[PDB]
Amino acid sequence: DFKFSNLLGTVYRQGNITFSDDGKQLLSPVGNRVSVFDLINNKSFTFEYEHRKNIAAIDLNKQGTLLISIDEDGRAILVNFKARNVLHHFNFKEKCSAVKFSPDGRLFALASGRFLQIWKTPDVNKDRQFAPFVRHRVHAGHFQDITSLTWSQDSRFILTTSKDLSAKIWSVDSEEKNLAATTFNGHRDYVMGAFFSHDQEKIYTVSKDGAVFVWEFTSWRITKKHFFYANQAKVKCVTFHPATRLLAVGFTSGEFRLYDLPDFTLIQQLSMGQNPVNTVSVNQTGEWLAFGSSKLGQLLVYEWQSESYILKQQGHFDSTNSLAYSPDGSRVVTASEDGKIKVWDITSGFCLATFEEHTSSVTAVQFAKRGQVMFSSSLDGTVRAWDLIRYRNFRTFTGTERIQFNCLAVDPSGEVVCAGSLDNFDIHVWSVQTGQLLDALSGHEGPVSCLSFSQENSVLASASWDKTIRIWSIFGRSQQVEPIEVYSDVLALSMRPDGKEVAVSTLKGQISIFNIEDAKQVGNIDCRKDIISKFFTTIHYSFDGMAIVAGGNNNSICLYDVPNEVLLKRFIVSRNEVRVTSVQFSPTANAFAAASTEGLLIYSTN
Repeated sequence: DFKFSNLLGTVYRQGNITFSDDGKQLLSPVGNRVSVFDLINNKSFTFEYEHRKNIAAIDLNKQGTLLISIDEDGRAILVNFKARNVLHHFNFKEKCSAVKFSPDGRLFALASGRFLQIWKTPDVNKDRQFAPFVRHRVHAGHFQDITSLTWSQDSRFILTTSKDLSAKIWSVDSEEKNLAATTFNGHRDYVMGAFFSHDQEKIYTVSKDGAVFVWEFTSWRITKKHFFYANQAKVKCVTFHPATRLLAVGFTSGEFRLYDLPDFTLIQQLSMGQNPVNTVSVNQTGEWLAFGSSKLGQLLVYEWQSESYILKQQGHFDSTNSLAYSPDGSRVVTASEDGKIKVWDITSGFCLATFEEHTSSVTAVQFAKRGQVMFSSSLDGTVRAWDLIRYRNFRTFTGTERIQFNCLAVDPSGEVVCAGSLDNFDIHVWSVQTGQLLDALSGHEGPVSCLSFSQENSVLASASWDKTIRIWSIFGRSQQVEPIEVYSDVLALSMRPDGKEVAVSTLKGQISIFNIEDAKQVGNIDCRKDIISKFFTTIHYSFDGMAIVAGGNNNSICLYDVPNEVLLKRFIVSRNEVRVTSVQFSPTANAFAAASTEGLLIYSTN
């Protein structure tokens, strides 16, 4: 069946980002889920699983098989990275700032408050554990919160940094030395990073005030001191890549910097925005610098030798009204209250374009199928045709007066486009080509609020405040000149593709189906499932007319069997008001897309 697969409009929220071990993919906490970006192919996806709250910390083990993520309350989900299934939950009972697997993947380490926890794979001797990792030791030493962790390449040692202005180094395999083996004093401000150098004979400590200390064995003594002298900015994050000797630093201003150690040579000095750099990652070759800022919330992948950006996105924050799939199913396009229209590439997850001609809320968008032509309707009140190959607005249809448009229907062929208004009881009709006004469809006696064509030429259903469905043919003879009486009110109407039936969603929790030849109700579904009086405001038939997908101002999205009038699957939108305003199958119904308050949601099957 269908599973959550993409979260569009959001690339980074909070927490740490991390490259895969080969340096080719980037993981990004995207709220309470984790996204993965394929940087060499421009694909991304989002994991199905959700945390109870926002993610605070993640790590992918070296062997590329185990993903662990931790929400703000210290509730951790461990995931089979390659099969995408959840393997386990941990409760660490405390806020964790950082988690990191040991290089050999046998261990992982936690920063929970002031403590360093070490977790291990169960010994076959103790022989009766049902968890992939048991806790092996808690290490108590710091006076305040551990800030970051760094493993020693041999996996036997770890560095912690803290707000207590020290770093410490722990022996974390040999049983049992529970106490830090060396403490590193003392910076003025919080120690942000502490790193072994590639040869393991130098340690670097970096601190919020802006200091780097070099430490060598002689006991460990400070050997040199360096300073960023960045003004009105503190170190907000830092990482180090030992083999290429690269230190990447992100500041509370938009600024980030690249150095090498131990020379402390300034290689790069740039900005990413005007907001804090919350997380930084250097990929395996050193060639690629990743940055996350929360406020906006940006994600950057930067190839610094060539001064070019591999990836550069921020979060989107529109209120979406309508969404429409392109016929190939490659893209979905969304309509926004501010009046913007956006084009999204399903496979990359990114926004290809942004039109802004509409000077008022875009109420609907719909594809002429084929080709790359998309129509939009607006309160402003115009209908606009859009070319998606050249990304422009060639035609613009209006009425002989300034009337808002609320709904939109594009004859699939598409000879003609039509739109309903609140400012009258007629359906307005334009020849696409001419592209002038045609004789309206006038018989409704309430404002028309829903429109829907079939695929099989060329039945037009409409729905009105008058609480009736009418059936039209723009040019030929209708298939039902008689009205249909719904008791009511109709929030959404989807015409079955064949054109022999129609479905509507009512103000009661009813999806009801009507035969058009008989103008009588053939099926009613009582929609009762809404993890929230209760209804649906958007429905859509699948291509073969066997399924309806539905959402409304609640937290459930429902997938109904239409013949058997049952529920196939319910999708709880969010696990922490939630609204879904537009819902639609992809052309081959291999997926469906939902415009929610939690962003653009894609559910898929494979």
